[PDB]
Amino acid sequence: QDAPFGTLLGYAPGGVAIYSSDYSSLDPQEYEDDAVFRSYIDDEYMGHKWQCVEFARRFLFLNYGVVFTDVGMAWEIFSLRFLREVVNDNILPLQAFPNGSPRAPVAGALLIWDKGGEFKDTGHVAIITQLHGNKVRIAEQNVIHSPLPQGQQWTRELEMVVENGCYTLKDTFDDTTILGWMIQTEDTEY
Repeated sequence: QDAPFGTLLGYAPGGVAIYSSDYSSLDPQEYEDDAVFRSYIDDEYMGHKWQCVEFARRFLFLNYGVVFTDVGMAWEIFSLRFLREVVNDNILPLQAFPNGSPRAPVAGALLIWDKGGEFKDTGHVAIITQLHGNKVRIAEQNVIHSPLPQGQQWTRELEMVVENGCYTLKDTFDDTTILGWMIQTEDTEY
């Protein structure tokens, strides 16, 4: 059963908390405007409590010391080309790999959905946490709002088809569109 807004549901790898995002009983006006809904970790802005972008930015901050910049819609992350190291403001390259790419997803990668279906007009972002032969595990906010089983540090598992040198992820929802994954690397592909 779904938990009240802000409830701790579990942790992603590295001890990164996953919180419930059900804001159905909150005033939309208030939810959008009030500063109590802004998540920070030591003066660093992580995002809007407790949306998908906030979790992805906080996961990268806590486990890699980097963040991506302030997008209005999650699907816009797929068009970013850098990450910022918070300790010194240095810029690191970030590349996009469309679903079905011969460049395999990797743990830590951002996984982005375009707008559509379950993800309406915002799209979605999750973090890939584990790679297996026929699936990946991911962690995210704004999808699962019920506590995770003890010891489970992922929210969903997605089927991964590996054929003819390409990797294709299939969503657990039927009406969505996965754009692809992002990896911290320079563009070294034609």
